[PDB]
Amino acid sequence: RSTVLQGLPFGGVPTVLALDFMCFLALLFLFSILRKVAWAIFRIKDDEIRDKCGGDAVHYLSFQRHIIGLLVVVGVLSVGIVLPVNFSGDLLENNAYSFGRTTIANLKSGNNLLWLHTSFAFLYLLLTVYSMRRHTSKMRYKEDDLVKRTLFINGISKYAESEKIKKHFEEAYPNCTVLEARPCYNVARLMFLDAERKKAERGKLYFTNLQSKENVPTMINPKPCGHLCCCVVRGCEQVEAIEYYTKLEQKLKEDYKREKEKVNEKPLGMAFVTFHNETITAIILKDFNVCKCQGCESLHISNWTVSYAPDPQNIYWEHLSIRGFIWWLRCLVINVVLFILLFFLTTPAIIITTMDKFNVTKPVEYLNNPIITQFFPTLLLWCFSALLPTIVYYSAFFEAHWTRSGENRTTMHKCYTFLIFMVLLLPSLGLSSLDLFFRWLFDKKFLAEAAIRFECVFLPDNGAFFVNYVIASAFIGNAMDLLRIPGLLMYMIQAYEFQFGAAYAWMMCVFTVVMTYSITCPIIVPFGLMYMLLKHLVDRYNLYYAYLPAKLDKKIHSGAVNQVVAAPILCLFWLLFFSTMRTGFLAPTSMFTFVVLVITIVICLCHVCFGHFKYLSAH
Repeated sequence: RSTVLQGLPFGGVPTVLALDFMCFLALLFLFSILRKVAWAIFRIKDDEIRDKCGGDAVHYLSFQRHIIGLLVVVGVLSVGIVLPVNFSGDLLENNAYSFGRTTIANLKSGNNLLWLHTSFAFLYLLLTVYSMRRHTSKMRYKEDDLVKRTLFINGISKYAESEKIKKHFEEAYPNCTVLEARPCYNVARLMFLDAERKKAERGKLYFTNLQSKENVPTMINPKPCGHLCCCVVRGCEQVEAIEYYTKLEQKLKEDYKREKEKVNEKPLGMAFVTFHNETITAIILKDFNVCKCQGCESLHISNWTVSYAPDPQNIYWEHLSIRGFIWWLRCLVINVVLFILLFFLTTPAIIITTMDKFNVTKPVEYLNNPIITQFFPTLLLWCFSALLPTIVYYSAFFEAHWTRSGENRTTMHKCYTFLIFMVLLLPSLGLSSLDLFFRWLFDKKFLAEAAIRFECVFLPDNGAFFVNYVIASAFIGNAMDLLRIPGLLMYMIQAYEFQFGAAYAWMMCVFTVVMTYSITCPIIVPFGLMYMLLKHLVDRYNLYYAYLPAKLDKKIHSGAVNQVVAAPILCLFWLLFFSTMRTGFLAPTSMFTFVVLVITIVICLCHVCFGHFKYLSAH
């Protein structure tokens, strides 16, 4: 190629931007047609959404308003200082028809402006924390004080005789009189049978209606996944409805009866104990171990662990998935299967953004096409990144959590973390390694050049698979979000709540990409800010005019706060990584970035034990 390594002209941004703009307008046209069939911006309101849809929605929109303010400050600062700074360097022998001029790759190793880059990263962390401190600390509802009157204990499974438990608690202090000490059972099996039974009665009701309307016996398929199999199947004879449900309901009824009779057995020692005067209940909790052990009735004392469970309530008939005690294996197997699917979903993105760049036996620069290697790969990646939340929620449901608040929180975090691995982590790591082995092959194929020119090593196109990604996200994702597709295309087979966890995770994946690649690719911040403004408008409209108000758990917004604090940490980590991969580990800039990261991680993990009054209020 006779000069430093080249790629697309301009990074292939204008073509994908124009085509996404055209497709975004097309999707707006289609949505307008469908809306006119049913019944700039059509309207915007403030106090109506303030009052109608509830404090939860107001809180969420306040979150995204604060993050748009954060990205405006970010964008001005970056595109004002860093972009001229990065463009001032002259490592890339200037062509000016290339993306790499704006990036961090256009900066010679040993230059002191890397200090400016890392200083900006640190200030970015500080300013994000400050902005969302101003958010969460000005409109924050307090903690609950209602149900703190009972304990959830992994107690004795021998027989869990309740009055002996009350006698023990009398020994401790008799003030907290125990109205009942109810141990749970294999309600899993019992109301699995009972839920199949209830399905049977609803089915019998609809069958009563069906053969009261038609008044004719029906030739119906009971075989699952036999919705429209009118052909003869081996051993799949279709029985008349009446004889079907009558025998099924009778069998399930007697099975449920005997099942409950043996549910009298099956201790599963997890008994609840109702208390009084929550303060003394707090004393009782303080009485128990917080793992404050060093080592070296008058019976077992170490096995009880205290907690406050009640999802509906702390009474009998508690819950269903309270089965697995040591079956983490379910959780890890589900995570591993999803992770393998995740690799197989990320791989096409890379091996479609880099087919032409594989150094062919005659590597001339006229083997490219910006459209095919930019717009299609990021469109594929965005399609997968809009399909992931559904899969993650499905898998989380099949993990069998046993606290619905816990399930929602952990599902939100899993959705965000898997989006991070599939959008930011794996593509960036893969592209960095891929370009390392590109430079190796190039500098080896050139005759006997032993020294590997680490100065000009970075992502192929110096990082433009993400500007295209964020642009495609913004346009062809807000168009779809306004179209209600992210749930309709999957559960089309009547109005619904919209899950907060999914929106938080998706908005956080995009914001994490944008804030991770501010310093090392300044041109990206305006595109992310445009994305987030359009997301704000579309969320406001969709939330107000087409969805249902409800009452979500408080701890979710704490999760959003934690995630926002997390993203600039990733920014620091990848600035460290690229400094290491460019200019060696021992270099002073890499040292100072590394020590900043270590200070940040130690102070972040210092909050769980000590209260340092500086971290942003969250989990």
